Amino acid sequence: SFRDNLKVYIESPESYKNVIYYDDDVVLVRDMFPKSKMHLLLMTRDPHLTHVHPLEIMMKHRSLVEKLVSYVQGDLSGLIFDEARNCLSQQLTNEALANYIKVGFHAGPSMNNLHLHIMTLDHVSPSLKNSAHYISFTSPFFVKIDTPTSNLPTRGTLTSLFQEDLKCWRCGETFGRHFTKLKAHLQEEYDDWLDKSVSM
Amino acid sequence: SFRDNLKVYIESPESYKNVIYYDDDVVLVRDMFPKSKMHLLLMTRDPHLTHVHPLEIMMKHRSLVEKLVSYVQGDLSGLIFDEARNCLSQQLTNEALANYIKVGFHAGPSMNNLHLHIMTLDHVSPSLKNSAHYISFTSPFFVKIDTPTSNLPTRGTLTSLFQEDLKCWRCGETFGRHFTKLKAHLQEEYDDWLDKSVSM
DNA sequence: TATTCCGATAGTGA
DNA sequence: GTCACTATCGGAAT
Ligand SMILES: Nc1ncnc2c1ncn2[C@@H]1O[C@H](COP(=O)(O)O)[C@@H](O)[C@H]1O
Ligand SMILES: Nc1ncnc2c1ncn2[C@@H]1O[C@H](COP(=O)(O)O)[C@@H](O)[C@H]1O
Ligand SMILES: [Zn+2]
Ligand SMILES: [Zn+2]
Repeated sequence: SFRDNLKVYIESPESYKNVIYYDDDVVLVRDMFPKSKMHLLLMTRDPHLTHVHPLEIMMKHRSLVEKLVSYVQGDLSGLIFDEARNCLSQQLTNEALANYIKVGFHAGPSMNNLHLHIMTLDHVSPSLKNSAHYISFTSPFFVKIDTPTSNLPTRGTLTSLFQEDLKCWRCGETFGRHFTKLKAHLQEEYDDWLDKSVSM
Repeated sequence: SFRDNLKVYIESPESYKNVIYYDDDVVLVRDMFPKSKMHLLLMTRDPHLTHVHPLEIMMKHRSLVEKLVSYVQGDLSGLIFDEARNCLSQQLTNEALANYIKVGFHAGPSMNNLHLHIMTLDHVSPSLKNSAHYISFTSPFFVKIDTPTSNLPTRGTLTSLFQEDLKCWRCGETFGRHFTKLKAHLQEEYDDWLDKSVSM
């Protein structure tokens, strides 16, 4: 099944150059179809937990959540900042980058092996090809890792979000269902953010 | 306006080689985007009648209707059969062709100058590019020239027809909204008809 | 709400 | 229910 395509990274991280970190517990791998300039996946290698649904993870596996957050803010932090600098610009400080990075689960994953998204906010990428892509990362469908449990969406209830009009995450401008126009606007927004950030 | 594009044929038939007949009253011209192997347009040159709606023509201009039918079945008959033989096969008799030709108006024309369609039944043509094309010629939207007045459709009421599933005019097989599949089938139907027609 | 291919659908400009 | 261009939307296979 295509839904098992990510399992090779937790079973054999030794075989993939795009696995930029691995140990006995987790694997950090570049997303093969990045939806932002930087887009990484942090996966548990635990044979049970990998097949637990992300909402269940958030709800009842707080130890794992804390452990993943600890990797991101600790031992993997330098690595992620370098990836970000390489994908965006060397001129961006850790401070600026930290405010331009989001971390979370999809409420309804396509791939069956639990994977935490770690990505920049730009959504400027050739692999961002349709409205559903964009909305899945910029709506409640993207469940940020620090979402309080009481504020989690219910499994299977977010279907309707994908039919809504497109809105820029940064400035709020709307684009109806004109994905191509959103795309061009996202590029401008990035150029703007970049210019303002280095110039700080 | 694009809707006046046919007026050049009745104003200056002398300037167009695809005007295969003209006199003071009418012009017979090849359709620039034929929706069947043979597709011709018979147009009145009368400055008033040209802008009368075809349903009004059918209803209240029986003299013009009779005159057009007289052209088709008389002075233009040999010409039309030669056009058909050239577009289909030299091996087809007038008798076979007469049963493979339809003559009528669109109930809701796009072009403003009254034009009677004269075309073969095949609907095998590169210019047949969408479902609306096919449906407009194979449903009550196509108002055959011998339709009794009491059986005419009402002006502006047939919009819903274009949303219906596709059905082969010859054998009845349905194709949902799969136009490409209908197209391939129409090709087969023609090959079948041709084979059966010349074979006797 | 995996990707990719293909085709149907929809708005536009002329 | 002009044509032609572009882009969105929709299923199917993988
Ligand atoms: N073979 C692959 N290698 C790496 N990442 C992939 C592969 N196939 C799909 N992906 C990514 O995996 C992610 C699936 O996330 P989700 O929608 O939460 O299941 C998407 O961001 C895809 O771009
Ligand atoms: N410039 C043109 N010359 C000849 N026929 C044309 C031209 N433009 C459009 N047509 C045809 O005119 C017909 C219009 O028919 P209707 O839909 O009844 O208005 C269609 O069959 C078109 O293919
Ligand atoms: Zn914006
Ligand atoms: Zn058939």
